[PDB]
Amino acid sequence: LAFFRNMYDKYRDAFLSHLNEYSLEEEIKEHISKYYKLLFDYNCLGGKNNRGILVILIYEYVKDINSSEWEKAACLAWCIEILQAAFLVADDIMDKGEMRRNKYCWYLLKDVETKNAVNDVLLLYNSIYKLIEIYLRNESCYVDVIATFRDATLKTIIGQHLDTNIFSDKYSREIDVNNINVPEQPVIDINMINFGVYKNIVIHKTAYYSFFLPIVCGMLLAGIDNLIYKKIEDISMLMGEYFQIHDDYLDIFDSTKTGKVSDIQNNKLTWPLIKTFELCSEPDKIKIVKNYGKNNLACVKVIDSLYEQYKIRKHYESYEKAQKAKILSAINELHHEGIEYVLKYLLEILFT
Amino acid sequence: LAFFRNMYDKYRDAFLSHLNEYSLEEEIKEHISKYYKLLFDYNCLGGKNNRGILVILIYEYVKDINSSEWEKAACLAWCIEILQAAFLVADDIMDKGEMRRNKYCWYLLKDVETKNAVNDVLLLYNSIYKLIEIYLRNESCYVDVIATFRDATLKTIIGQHLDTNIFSDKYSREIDVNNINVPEQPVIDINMINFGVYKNIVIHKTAYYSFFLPIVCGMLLAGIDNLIYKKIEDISMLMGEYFQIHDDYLDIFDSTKTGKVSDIQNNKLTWPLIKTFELCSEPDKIKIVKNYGKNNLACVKVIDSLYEQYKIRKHYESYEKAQKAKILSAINELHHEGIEYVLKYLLEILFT
Ligand SMILES: CCCCCCCCCCOc1cc(O)cc(COc2cc(Cl)c(S(N)(=O)=O)cc2C(=O)O)c1
Ligand SMILES: CCCCCCCCCCOc1cc(O)cc(COc2cc(Cl)c(S(N)(=O)=O)cc2C(=O)O)c1
Repeated sequence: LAFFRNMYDKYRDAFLSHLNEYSLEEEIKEHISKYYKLLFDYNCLGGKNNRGILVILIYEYVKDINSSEWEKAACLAWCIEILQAAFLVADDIMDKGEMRRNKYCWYLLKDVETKNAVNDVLLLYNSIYKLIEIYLRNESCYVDVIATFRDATLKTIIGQHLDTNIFSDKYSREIDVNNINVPEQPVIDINMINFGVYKNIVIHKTAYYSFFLPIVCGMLLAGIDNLIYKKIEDISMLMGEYFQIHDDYLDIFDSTKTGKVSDIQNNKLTWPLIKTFELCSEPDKIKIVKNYGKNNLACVKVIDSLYEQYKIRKHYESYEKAQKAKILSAINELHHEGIEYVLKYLLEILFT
Repeated sequence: LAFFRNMYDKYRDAFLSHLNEYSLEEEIKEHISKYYKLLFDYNCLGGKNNRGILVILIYEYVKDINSSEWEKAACLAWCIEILQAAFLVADDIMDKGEMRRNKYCWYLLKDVETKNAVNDVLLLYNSIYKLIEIYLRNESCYVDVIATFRDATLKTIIGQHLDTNIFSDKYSREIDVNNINVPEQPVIDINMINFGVYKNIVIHKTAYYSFFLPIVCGMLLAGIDNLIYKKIEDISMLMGEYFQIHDDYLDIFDSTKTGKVSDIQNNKLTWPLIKTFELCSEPDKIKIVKNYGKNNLACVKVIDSLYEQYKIRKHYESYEKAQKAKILSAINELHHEGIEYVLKYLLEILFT
């Protein structure tokens, strides 16, 4: 079952040995494999592996499975860990990040820098489909597996776009393709602070690839199309909202435990923000507008101090409990003991 | 035939309405479509469309074509034009470009910056595979087409990696995962200034997606695996070299015609550099090492002086004629009239 962590070496080396079939001077090949080995190890290891665990479990509890068929599923499982590694490198470039899984972000290393990092997220991304071909080309589900990766990816790209631009000038007129020189001054848009817009962003940014895709993958590989998928997809949207709100909470509340340091500085629409904005006073809205989305520690400190004043922790647990219950309620209306066993177990182990 | 200029709006709108049926608010939906309309139009238009045209021609000259079949072939043609959109957004980030196709580089605009640009190369790259599916799900060549796009993209990712790092320290060691502070100053490595290495870089960075892929897509659609594909691969390699070397020679010899600003400044391994290193005395080798790769006006003027002095235009004319001959010679060993003509057309229209 969770031996999964051991087959990592063979899926990474399967792809490295494909690179090594290229017509290149033997000296270049040694430099190529040395660089890309560190690219895969540095950025795929060190996670909780929840999304990969999720595939292996759904595969087993939809359900007698020989060792040849566990190889195909462990490949899907690592393909989703690779997929998150490629999201991490991109996010850390995009969000001017500093620390990830308690190491320097990949793009900050002066031996790689941005130029290499941008090129590396596309290598990692494409390595997924190569692994999928190498291990599943002859399955009946091959075309649908790669269509689920492609479509889940598209959705989280759109979700990443919204997360980055929800507050920007071009969403409050016309993109000026002649301005390379007046850098927009980031500012909140009070008209966008609400949960309708939050769920739109976070469903797309989190729920499809962290939950819909690993489940649907585990089920396409087992043999299932059926009207159960749409019920799985609704639970997914609930677990994605529930996971992202927890992630927003962690951003402001310990880097040693989370492994990261940024949402106020980066002018993001977050749960702590929409919470504060509905309960605070009219003076307090003016301070939020004035200080949100700057790099001043003084401006961040103002926003953090407001989050304590209004005790947003207490509100979080209120949300967490009510939502945990809404997910369990949604799992039980699914009518499938095996998959219901995986989702409940996952719901317990999501943050550990 | 070359009417495929007219079909752009429908393949672009095809992808845009895939996004437009996402579960998002109505106001959010229209912001997305306004931004991604400009994304496609800014970066797929304004080029010469040599790769797109090559697909349409090869398809027609391997053969009797109905309207439905043209709608598929012109999809593959814009897919490769979108592919080259993604390759620019990315090449211009990594090389800090200023002008691409007589406009500002996409990442340089203040409404997009680097954070949106990185996210946009993944959207453009992935939109290709949505388009191929919409129009080719039910064709027998469908899987062969998606795999050709994938293995081509992988090779140019590797070539672009070598092009970026052949002169850096890690290619002369190991990567310091502790260094985020001491930046690497760009320098020349004389062990890498040879045509063996350059052919490795250029073939991967250019030959596969610029030639092999658009030709293979044409043939696959036409129904042909066969040993002719191996012959197309070596032609492709001779034409990739030919085309990059011409590009190199234009970098020193006007943004009116080329549409872009920089190889000396940017420490690039180019054919002028390699040739000049063969012909020159070793006191001039020392000048090169001292002046190449410096963001300094005196320094590129010294390297320019050296290209003029060792008569680089005269040697480019020689190379160009001998290489053109060897490509025509390979073309004739094809033993297929329709492709031979297209490759003769292409070899004449390459710079126009
Ligand atoms: C294949 C990439 C194609 C281009 C994609 C560009 C957009 C990528 C967007 C990824 O978006 C994210 C948004 C977020 O709010 C957070 C994250 C990161 O979430 C994490 C979640 C988990 Cl469970 C874990 S883990 N592996 O330590 O257990 C890690 C991350 C993480 O950032 O490391 C990514
Ligand atoms: C799907 C992208 C995944 C990440 C890829 C990162 C690396 C992208 C590398 C693209 O590599 C190139 C290498 C080169 O030496 C040159 C180029 C561009 O060359 C051009 C040649 C021509 Cl004829 C033309 S055009 N369409 O304007 O008539 C354009 C390009 C081009 O710059 O667009 C791209």
